[PDB]
Amino acid sequence: KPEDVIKEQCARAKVVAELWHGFTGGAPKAALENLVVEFNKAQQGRCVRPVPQGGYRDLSTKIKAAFAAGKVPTMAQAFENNIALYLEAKALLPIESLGVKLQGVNLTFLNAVRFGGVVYGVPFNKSIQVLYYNKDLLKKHGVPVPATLEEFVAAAKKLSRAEGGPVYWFQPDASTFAYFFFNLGGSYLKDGKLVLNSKEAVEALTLLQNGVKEGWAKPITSGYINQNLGSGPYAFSVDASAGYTYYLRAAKFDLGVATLPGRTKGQPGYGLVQGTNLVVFRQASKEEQAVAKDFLEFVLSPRAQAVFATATGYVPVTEGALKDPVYQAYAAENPDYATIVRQSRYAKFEPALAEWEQIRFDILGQAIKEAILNKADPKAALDRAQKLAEDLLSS
Ligand SMILES: Nc1nc2c(ncn2[C@@H]2O[C@H](COP(=O)(O)O[C@H]3[C@@H](O)[C@H](n4ccc(=O)[nH]c4=O)O[C@@H]3CO)[C@H]3CC(O)(O)C[C@H]32)c(=O)[nH]1
Repeated sequence: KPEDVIKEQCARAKVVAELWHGFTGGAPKAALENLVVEFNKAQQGRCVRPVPQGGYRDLSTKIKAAFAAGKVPTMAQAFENNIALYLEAKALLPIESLGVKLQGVNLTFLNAVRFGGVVYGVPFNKSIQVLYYNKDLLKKHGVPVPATLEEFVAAAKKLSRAEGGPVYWFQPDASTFAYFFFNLGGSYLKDGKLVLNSKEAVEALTLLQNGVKEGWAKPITSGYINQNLGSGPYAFSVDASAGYTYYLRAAKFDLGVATLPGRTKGQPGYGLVQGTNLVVFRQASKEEQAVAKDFLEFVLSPRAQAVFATATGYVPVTEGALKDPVYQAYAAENPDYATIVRQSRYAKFEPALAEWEQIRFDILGQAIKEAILNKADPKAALDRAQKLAEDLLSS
């Protein structure tokens, strides 16, 4: 196993830089480990040790405990809102001071790690939402891949009627909500203030709740969508590009990947950007930080980017990745990699507020579950979310 090879590499190493992550397994965990094994081989007495912390929520809980225990790793994965939280504690090294070169990092991704003009993270494993679909089922009913929200609803209705069950599958969560909210003209910040209960928020949540009532949308309440496949007819889902390998292994049908339905055919829908940046903690030693500098330079290299992104369906974060022949060979044999990069052009983020992790799961996510699972009124559910978010922010 690659994590055994790493335990061994670090055992002989003069300096070990720990990297805490939230990859539980599959292609992402494996791709991270393969990258680390290759880096660790180039060094003499200098190594990275990846340490799985569970999922992403677990990782930020454990990073907060590590601050309270006074023992943080050298590097960790972080969302933009976690970077914001760690900056309140002044806990992050500025990346460009470390000596990492950022020319050629995608500005979509670089702007998101820049706080008061200073970059505090290295875009690493950046996902974009895509439309997964059942190529077999759309072909059986002569339904084209939908390019607009209108067409998507119409297709889900037609196919659900035909197959006797709801064919648009979704988790009732903030990530799914974001797709429909952004594409109905929603924004979360109104003159600097967080608003969860805007008319576009009510519209988005009402669209999903109506799709359940109308028999075209299927709430997935236990596991990833890709873990529920094979139970009833499936046409479509909106999911992160990093689910690609999970969908591929699970699907008994011919899986497709398309750009997201938008307001019009003039442009694909916006997708939510997910996945994480790597940060470097101030508490690391000069020697651990030097390992981080070389590790981050390696992760931004065209070949590392090419291998990582083709092994997983993460978006390659540099312009040079798309010029690498290994990326080019993968793309030539599989049109889904270009589809994911094309979608990555039409990209929105959630707010970069320190409290956003709590808000998205415990407040916004709960309001969406209330509406979807318990037929709560959408406006009443989001009005309660607004008050709980304002109270949290005021505390
Ligand atoms: N903590 C925290 N999480 C956040 C925040 N913003 C968004 N997210 C979560 O990012 C996940 C997307 O990140 P991504 O790296 O694109 O994809 C993950 C996995 O989701 C996906 N996966 C894993 C196993 C499996 O069977 N299927 C599969 O698709 O593969 C990758 C590695 O595990 C969403 C999913 C969510 O966990 O339910 C909540 C969302 C935040 O601010 N904080």
